[PDB]
Amino acid sequence: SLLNVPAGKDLPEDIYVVIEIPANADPIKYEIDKESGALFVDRFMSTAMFYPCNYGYINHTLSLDGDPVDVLVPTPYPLQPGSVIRCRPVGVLKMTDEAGEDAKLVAVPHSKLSKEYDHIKDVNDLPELLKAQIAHFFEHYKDLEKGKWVKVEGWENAEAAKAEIVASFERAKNK
Amino acid sequence: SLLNVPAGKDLPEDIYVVIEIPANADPIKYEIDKESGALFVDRFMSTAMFYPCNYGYINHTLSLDGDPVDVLVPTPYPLQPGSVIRCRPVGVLKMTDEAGEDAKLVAVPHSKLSKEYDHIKDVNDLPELLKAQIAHFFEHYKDLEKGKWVKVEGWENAEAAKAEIVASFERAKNK
Amino acid sequence: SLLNVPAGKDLPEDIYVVIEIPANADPIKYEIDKESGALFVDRFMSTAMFYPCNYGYINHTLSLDGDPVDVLVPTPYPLQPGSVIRCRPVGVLKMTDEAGEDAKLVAVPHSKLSKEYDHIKDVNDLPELLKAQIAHFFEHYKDLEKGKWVKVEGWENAEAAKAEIVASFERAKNK
Amino acid sequence: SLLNVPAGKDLPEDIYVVIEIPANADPIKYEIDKESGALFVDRFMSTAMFYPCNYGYINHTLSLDGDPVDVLVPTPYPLQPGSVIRCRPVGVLKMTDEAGEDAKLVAVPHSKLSKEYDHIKDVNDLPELLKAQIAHFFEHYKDLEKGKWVKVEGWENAEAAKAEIVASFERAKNK
Amino acid sequence: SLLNVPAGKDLPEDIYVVIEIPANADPIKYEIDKESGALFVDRFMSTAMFYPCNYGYINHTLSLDGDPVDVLVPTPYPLQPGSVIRCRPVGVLKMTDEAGEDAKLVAVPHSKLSKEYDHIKDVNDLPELLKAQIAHFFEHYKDLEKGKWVKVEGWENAEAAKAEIVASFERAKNK
Amino acid sequence: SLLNVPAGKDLPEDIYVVIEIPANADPIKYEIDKESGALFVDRFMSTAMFYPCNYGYINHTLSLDGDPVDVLVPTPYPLQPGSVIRCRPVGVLKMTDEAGEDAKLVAVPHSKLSKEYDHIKDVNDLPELLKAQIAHFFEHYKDLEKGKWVKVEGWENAEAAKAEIVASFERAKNK
Ligand SMILES: [Mn+2]
Ligand SMILES: [Mn+2]
Ligand SMILES: [Mn+2]
Ligand SMILES: [Mn+2]
Ligand SMILES: [Mn+2]
Ligand SMILES: [Mn+2]
Repeated sequence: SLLNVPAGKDLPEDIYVVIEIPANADPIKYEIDKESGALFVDRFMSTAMFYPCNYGYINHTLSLDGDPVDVLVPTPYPLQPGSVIRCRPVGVLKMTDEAGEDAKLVAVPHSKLSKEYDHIKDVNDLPELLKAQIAHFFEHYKDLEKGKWVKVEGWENAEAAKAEIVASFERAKNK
Repeated sequence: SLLNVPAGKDLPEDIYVVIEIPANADPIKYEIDKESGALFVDRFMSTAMFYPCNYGYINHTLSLDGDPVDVLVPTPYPLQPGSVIRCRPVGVLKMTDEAGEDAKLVAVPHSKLSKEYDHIKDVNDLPELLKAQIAHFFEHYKDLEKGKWVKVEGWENAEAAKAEIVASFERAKNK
Repeated sequence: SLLNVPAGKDLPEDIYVVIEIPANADPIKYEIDKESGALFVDRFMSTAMFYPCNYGYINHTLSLDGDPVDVLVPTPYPLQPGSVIRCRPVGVLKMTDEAGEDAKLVAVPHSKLSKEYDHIKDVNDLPELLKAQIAHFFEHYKDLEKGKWVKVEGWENAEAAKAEIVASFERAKNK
Repeated sequence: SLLNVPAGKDLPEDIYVVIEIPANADPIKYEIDKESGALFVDRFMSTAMFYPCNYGYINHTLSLDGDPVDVLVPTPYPLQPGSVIRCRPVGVLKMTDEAGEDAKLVAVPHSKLSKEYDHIKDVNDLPELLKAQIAHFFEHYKDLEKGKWVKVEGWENAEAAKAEIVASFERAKNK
Repeated sequence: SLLNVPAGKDLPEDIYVVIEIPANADPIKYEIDKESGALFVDRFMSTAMFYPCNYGYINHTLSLDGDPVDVLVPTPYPLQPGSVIRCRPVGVLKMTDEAGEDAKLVAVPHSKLSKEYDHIKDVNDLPELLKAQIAHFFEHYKDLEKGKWVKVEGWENAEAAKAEIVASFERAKNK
Repeated sequence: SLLNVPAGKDLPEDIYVVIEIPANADPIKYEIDKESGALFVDRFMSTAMFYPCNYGYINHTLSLDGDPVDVLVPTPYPLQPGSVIRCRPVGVLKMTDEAGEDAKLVAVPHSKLSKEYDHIKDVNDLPELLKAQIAHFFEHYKDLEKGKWVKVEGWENAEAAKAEIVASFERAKNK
């Protein structure tokens, strides 16, 4: 099952991302329950906003917040929830929320699944319009959620992203 | 997996519902196969009707028909098949089909996932239009199915629903 | 055509609303071109937000901004662009944008098309969750649009809405 | 515009059908307003049923009910509302509703738009499953509509359908 | 209506394109009937292919085939059929079909509707993957259509495209 | 889970097919990872083509290519990825790709799930239009994939299909 999915083929540049929320989907936040591997509704968002890119996580990783690293994956057509994608990390969006540092990496479909994101290698390569849409999403999606706040610092490059993969991976391996 | 999902956090007012059929979906009846945890097509409905609310079941329960209690869950946007929702039972639709009493509870998204169904506490609280649409669905969806009939008695309140949760839960626990 | 659609059957409580943008649709802003009656793309929104309710206008009206009164219409299922709906005004969201007062009334499907919004008669009747979602939409949809700003004052009642219908209607009739 | 669309190229076997409601669409009944050519919402259906085939009418025809002949058009993929289709009548579903005889012909995409319905030439040719689904739809869609009833007589053949085209066409031509 | 839509604001670099077929839509070919302004089904495609970009035409133009120039418009989200888009021509795909030269220009959303295609100025700017997908579509969509053939020559630049706009525009103006 | 799904109830005429790719879905190729049971993205197709029928495989089978037999299943409405369908084999499309014989059987929904494909018993029974669409799909979907080729031989009957089920089933059982 989905709890036995590797972290990636060659960390940290060839990783697997488990999708929990597809791109352009109704405002429903899903999460895989680490206990059973089941997709669970987390909450219905009250805001009239949608995820700009597919959202998921890298399994067998533990970032600073408590949970696996959170990955946003732009794709040509929306992926299915529970499906796994083979990506390459290209950047990270630093933000501090309740949980404290809660970074969101941005990873693009690996070269073997599609030749379309091969020119994107680092955060300056992603379109400017897509960086501001994600940034704006994260600054406002929990605006109608009392007890939820988020300081969206800024963007960070591919090895800032790749360092968070090893660290989070190593942090989980050591119990 | 989905066969290890609890019945709920605090039975019978805080239960988990495994969704098998989303709201407003094409007429395809799905069911989780209790043997593997796989979603299986049960039948294509011949009628030009669709489920009015998300439909699923409470795991580790055995009602009178043979199967887990059947739950209908109204939500803002359709959920995914195989996903689990955290609900609060509010009523039950009594009906006798081939299998005999085959009640369908109506449960709404728990307070922690959305603040929108907090005013709904019992069956008089659900909109009148939605009770008649469900009722009408259940009276006519297997009309073009030879060997299928259904007497849709009436509606019952939240502790009529909550009694069917304990009873069905207890009935399954005792082998 | 759509340029010959009446303002309503009995102004201001029985009005027609021409839909330009459906509920829960991709972020594309459409507008009927007053010159030909054609639906024209106005802009692609850069934000990851969607209209919370169907959006359109009352024809043969001129509000303060230059254009017909802007109406938001909640419905059970999204309407088509270019289609006309028979509504009853119930409230207004006051906001000042570039254009100055740019109010947005909220009107619900008339009793003859559906019995579901009959209990809603004024702005206190609309669900609290839907008022804050619209309010929040209007406060942030043009956030990634340089040269666009919006002060979302507050909500106003059904005869505040009904006064803006007559005034805007009278303002257009007098050349 | 849509009020200037011919009845057909060669009545009654080569006719045009103006689509008002697509196949497999949410329960919203649309109608072209004969006065402006605008698509207008007629009502939101309360029942959890959807049109089984595209529904529309033949322009410049007047059947017994008051309105143009009503045509159901099965197609591979749902058509757009306001679009016109080139069909060939193959049968008719006799029913008496409030309005009295309110027949619904069934017409299939003409040979020039697709080679797929060429074997269907009369009502015995249409699949049995699709005749019963339409029949069942018409017997129950206005079940939750007080003041609406419908006796669905039976099915009739292609020249029963073709006679209703000429008669309705002639009945409209003579003022 | 749609038969009164200008050719563009400033030919040939600021043109209007009437959309007939949206991006990523079921295989149904639509066309505006020059006689009424109605969208008409032209044919159901038998192939399992879909338009890669929105397809439409520039009104008040006559290319070599008989019809207005044919334009493909890439956009972030699919547009509606019958809607008009404000574009800027960037290239052309030369092909000879039954009709002889039947070029297809590629035009992108004007700067005023979205800042996203501002870097694209000529055919070398469009992604390589999208040129080959369109090219491949046009080489194979009428493969299961007996009596239909197409030699897809190659791609041509923005002033090759802009010359076809003036020529086609001038060719229509002179009766 | 999905790795424990039987091959069928009564091989080879009553088999189970695990769906990986639904009908009429965006061009994303999915595959169940035999190691975890997770749906994995295989590749984004570059071509503007979509699967004509639901695609999946028969578990606990090994054809000549290395993988389980590949099955195409026509259905009234698209199925979900990861769901299992109960079918009856009716034919096979012989083709040699990189992997060598890579046959694709065509199986239709079993009589117990729907009465609609009961007349289809062998490959001459399937509509001609659907055989050519599948055939055409398989001849061109990897056209923009360098290192991918496919000779689509022809069609074969129900016991040619049924022999490939036993053989592939027996070939997997013997380690
Ligand atoms: Mn986090
Ligand atoms: Mn039951
Ligand atoms: Mn305004
Ligand atoms: Mn009628
Ligand atoms: Mn042409
Ligand atoms: Mn194979």
